[PDB]
Amino acid sequence: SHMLRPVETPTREIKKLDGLWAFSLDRENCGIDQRWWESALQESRAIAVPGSFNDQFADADIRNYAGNVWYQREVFIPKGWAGQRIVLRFDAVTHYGKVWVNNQEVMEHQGGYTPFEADVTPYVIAGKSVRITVCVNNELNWQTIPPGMVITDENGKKKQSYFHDFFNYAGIHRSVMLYTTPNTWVDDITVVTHVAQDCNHASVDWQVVANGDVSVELRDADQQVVATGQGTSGTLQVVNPHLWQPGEGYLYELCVTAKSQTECDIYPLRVGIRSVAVKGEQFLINHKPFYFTGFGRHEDADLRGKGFDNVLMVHDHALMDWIGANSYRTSHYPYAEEMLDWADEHGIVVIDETAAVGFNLSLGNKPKELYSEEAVNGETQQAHLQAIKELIARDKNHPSVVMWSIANEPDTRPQGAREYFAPLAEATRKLDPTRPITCVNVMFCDAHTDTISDLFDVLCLNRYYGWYVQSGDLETAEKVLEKELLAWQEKLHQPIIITEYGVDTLAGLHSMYTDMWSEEYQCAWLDMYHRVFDRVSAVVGEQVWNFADFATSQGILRVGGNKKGIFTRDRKPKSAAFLLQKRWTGMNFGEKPQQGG
Amino acid sequence: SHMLRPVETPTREIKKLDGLWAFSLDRENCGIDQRWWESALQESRAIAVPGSFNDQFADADIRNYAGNVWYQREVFIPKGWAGQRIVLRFDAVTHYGKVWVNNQEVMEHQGGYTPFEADVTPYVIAGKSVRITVCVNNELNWQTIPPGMVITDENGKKKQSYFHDFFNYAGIHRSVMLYTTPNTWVDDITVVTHVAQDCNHASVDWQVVANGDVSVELRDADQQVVATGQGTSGTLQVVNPHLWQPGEGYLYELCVTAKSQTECDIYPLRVGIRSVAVKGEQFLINHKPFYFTGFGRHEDADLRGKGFDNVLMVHDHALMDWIGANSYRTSHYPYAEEMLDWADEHGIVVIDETAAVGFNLSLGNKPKELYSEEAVNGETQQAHLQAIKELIARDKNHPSVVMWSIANEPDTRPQGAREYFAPLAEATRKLDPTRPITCVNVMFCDAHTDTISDLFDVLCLNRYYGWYVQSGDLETAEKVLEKELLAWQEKLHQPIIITEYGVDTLAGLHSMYTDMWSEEYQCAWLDMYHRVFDRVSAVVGEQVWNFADFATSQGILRVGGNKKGIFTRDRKPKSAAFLLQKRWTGMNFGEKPQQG
Repeated sequence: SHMLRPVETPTREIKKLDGLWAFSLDRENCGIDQRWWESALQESRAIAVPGSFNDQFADADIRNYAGNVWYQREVFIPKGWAGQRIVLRFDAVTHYGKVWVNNQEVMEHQGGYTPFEADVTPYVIAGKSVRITVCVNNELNWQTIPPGMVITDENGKKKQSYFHDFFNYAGIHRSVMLYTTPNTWVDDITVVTHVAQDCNHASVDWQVVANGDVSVELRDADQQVVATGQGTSGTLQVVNPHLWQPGEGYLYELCVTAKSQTECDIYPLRVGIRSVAVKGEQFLINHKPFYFTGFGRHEDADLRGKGFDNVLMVHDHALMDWIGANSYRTSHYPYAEEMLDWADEHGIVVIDETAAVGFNLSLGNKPKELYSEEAVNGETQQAHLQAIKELIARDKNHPSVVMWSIANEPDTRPQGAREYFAPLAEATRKLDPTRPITCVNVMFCDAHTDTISDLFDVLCLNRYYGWYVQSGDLETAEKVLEKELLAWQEKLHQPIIITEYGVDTLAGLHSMYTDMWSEEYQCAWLDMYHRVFDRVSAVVGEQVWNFADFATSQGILRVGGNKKGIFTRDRKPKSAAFLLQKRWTGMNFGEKPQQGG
Repeated sequence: SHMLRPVETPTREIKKLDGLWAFSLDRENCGIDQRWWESALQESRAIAVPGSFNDQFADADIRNYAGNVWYQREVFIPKGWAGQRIVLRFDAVTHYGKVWVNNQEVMEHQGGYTPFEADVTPYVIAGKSVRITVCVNNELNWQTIPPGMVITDENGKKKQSYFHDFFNYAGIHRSVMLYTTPNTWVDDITVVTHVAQDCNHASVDWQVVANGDVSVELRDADQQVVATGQGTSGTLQVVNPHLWQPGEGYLYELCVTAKSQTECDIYPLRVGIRSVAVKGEQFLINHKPFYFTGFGRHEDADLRGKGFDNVLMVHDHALMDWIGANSYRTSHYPYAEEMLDWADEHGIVVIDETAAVGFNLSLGNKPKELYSEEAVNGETQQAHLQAIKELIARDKNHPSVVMWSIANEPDTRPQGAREYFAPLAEATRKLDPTRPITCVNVMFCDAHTDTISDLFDVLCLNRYYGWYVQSGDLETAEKVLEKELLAWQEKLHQPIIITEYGVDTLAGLHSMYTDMWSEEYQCAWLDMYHRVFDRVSAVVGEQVWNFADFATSQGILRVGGNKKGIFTRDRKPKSAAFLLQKRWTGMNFGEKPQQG
């Protein structure tokens, strides 16, 4: 549906994410039958929100738990809020969430990484305190995004199984708020910014105002007006100077007011004026070839799981800024909007990515046909499209987002793969014509076996695990890698971005033999990649797999949540960090190095 | 200035620790002269609050910065607040902050761990947005609490020098919030809990609010009214057997109303029925012998500095609950209020300490006399008093605080140490007679050398560095320790708490020789301490020195913030953790082990 970011502009909200809530594990799955949303959570404990619930209690059984959990908290509504259209919103409840304000069900949602909101005006009163109960579910199946298989042992004890790398953290990972708008105008905007030769150009506007006449005002960083538009929707105004550039990200403000006969609603929307477009093998930002550098990240840290935190965010950006990263990719799920906001203001280019990982049973009682009624089916497809919808509906206006990534590492060999993704690709294009589309490719689906990449605009290649198959031989790895890249170039003639490349590296482990798992190896490995990159013209970006060590699912090729990061989980740097700092900062900003110079 | 912890009712507040403010350094120190509060911070960057500024940017030059820093943020004041009174509160700004709303200077404060709030109604329009600017200072001097010295080298670069262990993290470490009160009540309240015997005793009410006739209703955990009084103050109530105990921590609620023809207001406070008494050699919470187990902690974490964090607090308590700790001490400064509330709600007892460390020049260009005018003059003693003042002003009602601490590891050797502290010991008792009092004792200032302990109710001893003075010998240390313990006992016949004991221990270091810095050694060390404890009837409390590794001042002795914890900075357990777990959960709750 319509998705705007709650901001304060004679519009108001009251953070509810003071994180101290009542928490309970519904081991027996009685909570719903016994209407737990009606009375206080029995035998509950204090938990923090935003935050995963898995690691807050240093308890393995809570961490590995699967099924239903219950969040509960009481809150006063601002009295001033009398007849003001009150809506309760959850920025993200990971996987499933159902909400009751005092015995009244108002909400249900399936995605773990996108916001949902409901009008609660008629269930609440200006001066009163209400009970808010949330039922959260962390179970994945073939119709969820991302997919999974719960395994129920003989004892009926649930056990989540999934096909992606990162740990399946759950809970309210993000801000939950209560906000206010005039009864006149609610919930949607859409913007498009065109550019010619960096001489002037226009900004296509269009939005719904929920029964109000809208006027539009484009304002400067100086807060001065530069263009006007009454056109309720379909406003088009030409501008004369300041483009949104990766280095700086100059931002304009679009003021959308909605005039009723009596009520007024004002919404400020930040605008970056830039064109994103593929031309041949180049990826153009304002008609300039751009070269990506940066990371595949992960919403992950020490006690908070995937819970959002302002400190982490400021620190990690200071690292990326130091290291010379000009970009990153929201690896395997949509990030907190505050992340994209930051990017917008600082000119960080982003590859916005759905939660669609684990469409692959070929990465080590599993179904033999990946695309089958039993496994990834029409309903799954429908869930996927829905995931694509809500992400786009949330992020279509961020200048930082230069590209949509529909899925990560699907197995595209089997029959049914192209039957599954062709419709998806088409849909996302119609949903947003402004941005190039992509689907991150697995290694074993190489140029000669892959059956989907032609349906997309830019080639994103995950080449992590080149050290697995090449058994840690650099000489061999460099020859094979250069072979495959050129093959991909001749096949698609698209821009190529390496979206994953790196090696598990144990911090502190040093070796004179420069062998696997040593800081020295991570350097040699990365360096071998960079050398071939500078030799291949179609390569327009390089994103190291993992900014920082994150927790992973249980396994043998797994070392304490694994060590794929350039930085540790506590954000300390391994040797490779300085190697990258040197390559990225010695580089002309956003310019691809000539054949290694 | 009265102190009331804000809470929602027909009373409201809006947290503005929305976490990102504009931020700038003032190296050139042009801030005030150039009237920086007037307009948007130039050349600024994003910062998060609550949190320290030091570690948010992975930059040494910012990390070790001394002088003024600038915080700035805009905020909409809710439109339903018009006729009501609007006030701006800071839970803590570490060291010094002054505030400008738009161009109106509303605030000034010294003491980095206490709240300060001002009525800003005249300078605020309900409908509008106001620019908040804060000038934060991290500099310490001798009149500062904790003391320090800044060296502005001939180059004109300022360098902060101080005398305590932990790093001098600064910034806005805790929540900042606007809040609403009607015109009928302003800041003050007080409560006491006499409990004479097994069944029921009384709760002396007290209250101070301008423009208000007071109701003062009491309440159960079930919201049933079990007692009432009418008097604006001096109220009192007698109840039945429902004791706040360290095991569960049963709480009550006291609803309080102040009333006018125009406006009315009910403030809700929580009450724990407990008595804190020292009977000879024993410490008492409700006429019974208690034995403290826990840690000396710190407000420290990766990235954030001393900034508050819920995930952090929920996790640490999980660990403390698991480990079997029933108590702890806000070591070397006042903790976040949330901590006390948690302790109150869970039944955790808290030795509450003030920011008064560094009063010692022994542990290592400095003044030759500790208590000279050059160092800790009378002007300092007032600042001290001020700091002890304000702590009690915000913690006197918290059931979990069973004891006050006026300072940590002061040097009592120099002539005229008692002249400085005797007044403060006595003066603070007049600020609260409800709770006993203690001063934490440095090691070298033993019974014979130290001249101040007599003015305190229970003895708090820091035996950390028992490994350093004994050059790592366990056989020797144990003898010296026990002998030194009994000397303290018969001198003052006092309840003795060991407030610090442990040894530098590098996680992941193992050794067959069980030598220093090895996880094995730590265990061996802690064990020999426990035995002597078991054999001394005077010891009513033990608290391992440091729950977790914390960042210290730039130190040669320091090794990665020196690794003094049972847990690592990222909360991973050392071997010792499993030892303290086994001992602490292997004994009756709050009960000292039999003669070992």
